[PDB]
Amino acid sequence: EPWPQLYSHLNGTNEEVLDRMKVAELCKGWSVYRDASEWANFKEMFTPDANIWTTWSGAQTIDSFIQISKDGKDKGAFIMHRECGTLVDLNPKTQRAIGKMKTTITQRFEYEGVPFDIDCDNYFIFFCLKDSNGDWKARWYKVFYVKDKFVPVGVPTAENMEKLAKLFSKENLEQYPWGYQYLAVAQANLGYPIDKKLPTWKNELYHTMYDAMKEWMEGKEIDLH
Amino acid sequence: MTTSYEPWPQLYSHLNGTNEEVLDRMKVAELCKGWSVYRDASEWANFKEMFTPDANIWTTWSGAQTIDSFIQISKDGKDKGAFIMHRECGTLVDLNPKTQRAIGKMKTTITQRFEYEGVPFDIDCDNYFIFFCLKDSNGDWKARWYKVFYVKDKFVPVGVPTAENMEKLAKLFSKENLEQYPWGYQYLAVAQANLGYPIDKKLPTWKNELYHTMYDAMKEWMEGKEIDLHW
Amino acid sequence: EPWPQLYSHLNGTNEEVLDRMKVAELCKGWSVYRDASEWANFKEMFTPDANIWTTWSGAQTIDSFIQISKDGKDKGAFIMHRECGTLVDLNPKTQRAIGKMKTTITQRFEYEGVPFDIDCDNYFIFFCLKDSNGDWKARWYKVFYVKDKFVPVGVPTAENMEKLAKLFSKENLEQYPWGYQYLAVAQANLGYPIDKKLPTWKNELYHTMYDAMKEWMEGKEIDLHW
Ligand SMILES: [K+]
Repeated sequence: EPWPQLYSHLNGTNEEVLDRMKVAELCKGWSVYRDASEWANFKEMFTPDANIWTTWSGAQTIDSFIQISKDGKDKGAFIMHRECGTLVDLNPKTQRAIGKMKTTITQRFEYEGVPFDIDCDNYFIFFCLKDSNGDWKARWYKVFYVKDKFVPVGVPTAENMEKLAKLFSKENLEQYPWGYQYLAVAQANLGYPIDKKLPTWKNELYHTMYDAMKEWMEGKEIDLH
Repeated sequence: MTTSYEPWPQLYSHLNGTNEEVLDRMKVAELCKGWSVYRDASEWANFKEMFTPDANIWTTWSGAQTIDSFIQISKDGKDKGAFIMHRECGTLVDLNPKTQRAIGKMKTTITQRFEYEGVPFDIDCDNYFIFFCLKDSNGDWKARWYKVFYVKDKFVPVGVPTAENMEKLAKLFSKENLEQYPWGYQYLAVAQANLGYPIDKKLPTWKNELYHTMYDAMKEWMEGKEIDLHW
Repeated sequence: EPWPQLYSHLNGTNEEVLDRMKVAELCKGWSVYRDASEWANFKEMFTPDANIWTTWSGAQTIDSFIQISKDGKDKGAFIMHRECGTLVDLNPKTQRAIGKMKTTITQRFEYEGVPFDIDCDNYFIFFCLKDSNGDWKARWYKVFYVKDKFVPVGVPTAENMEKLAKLFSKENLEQYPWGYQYLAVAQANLGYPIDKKLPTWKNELYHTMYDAMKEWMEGKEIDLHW
């Protein structure tokens, strides 16, 4: 049982419901605003000093992230996020919340003229707090990478099959944590360095992640670097 | 009674309404999403808070269960290699404030990861999770019953396809083995049987007669009646 | 930056949050009710005079959209939607809202005895307003089509790859805007005319669409009949 301490997460008073609604909206802002490059909308999700971790970015502040994202546009980074289940753990005494947003990362790549997707199921974790004005903001963001897969875009062909089986060979896959191996191979081939100390549902960092989430709910200071 | 022409001709509170109705629909919607967020993550305390103490659940591989028996057989399934996840993909609520009854309609994809002869693959099943909700003595929304419409089914390659893997998977997903099961969850049932689970072949789809049975119970629930999904 | 002017979209007053919740529910009604043929539930999403656009129907009234959707059932149209991220831009001064609902359109097809899905990721845009009873209603609906893919249903086979390559040729795909090419091909083969003038994330109509969205938020009249 990774979450034995229960906070406000179902039912509750109207204020608690509304706070959980507002934090869920904040989290979904990643799927809605980042995919569409609605950058003012996106930046409103975060504290001014917020820190983000991604596969290809590693660690970033929020405008570090915004502009390395905008530069992802021209050298062919095409990433989308299907939101598929969002709920919130809320501590009204500390005004702290954890947003748990399940997503599929779907990234569209091209290898030797063949288009394909990599699809990675995961949990985005948003560490949120009310700022001095009563507005929820995300101070930290990190991802549990759960499972991933290769996805053809066109009808398969034996030609394309054997060209792609070369890049997604085992030897290239195992050098990355089980959970985001296909994503890592594909993004490496695009030329990004991979942050390989990212949490999955198989490795050490799982527990590190949940520990941070628990300390966050209790009102404590954390550091996700 | 239910037709495919219009299965839901009587409208309840499902959009707009009073602030109190909106909040009740929000709370029921959250409860439903608890399945995808909490069950996948084995957050069992959070999960159990979704249900009445006596709640009844149906799945393909478990058949009928209580919430307690379902929790137990679930936690044991992850050592038997069961790796099921749920993508939530559209949840709304029908609310009857006169009976304080609600129906949560939660679209999902069941996505289960399997292995066959060293070949990993997913089965993805699009469906409607139906939560039959009521308010308990503390005024909290709780799911008394849960059951699924299994709509459509597909095999999903995890790695790049290979001819070797193509025809070694063809042996398992033969029409012979597929058509033992209702259209809607055939691939899912073949794969879970290969895992050794007994399949409940009596579950609603969008093509069998249990479709009507399901909608009929949903209607009776909205009207405040007692139902029994063991049938 | 496509959305430079900010309206109510996060936090705000309790009334603003509740209005954004009501608009989000309205948008999700497309995936929950249309898929399940809950037509009376679906109809309550729209103003009486609402207009809708899809690839396979083009411009429709809500009443005519419902009728041709019913007619699609025995023409073999089996369309579903996976909702995958919905937020709302709200202007409380005009009581106007834009519902942005990400989805995957997932449509089941058959070609030469082989079944398959087309999956198309997109943004459903609901142009909503509070009506004179204070109910949120959509007056306009149109879609940004972002990207699509072929999806095998069964275990792949050399024969079925062979057969399907005939339908999803590059010559057949190139007739349609990048964003919904596989979807347009498969729906054309179902017998429908395709509306080739829908917004994508690659064509000029993208800007036309966002222009209308901004004018809608300001309380102005728009017309999406292009
Ligand atoms: K969703």
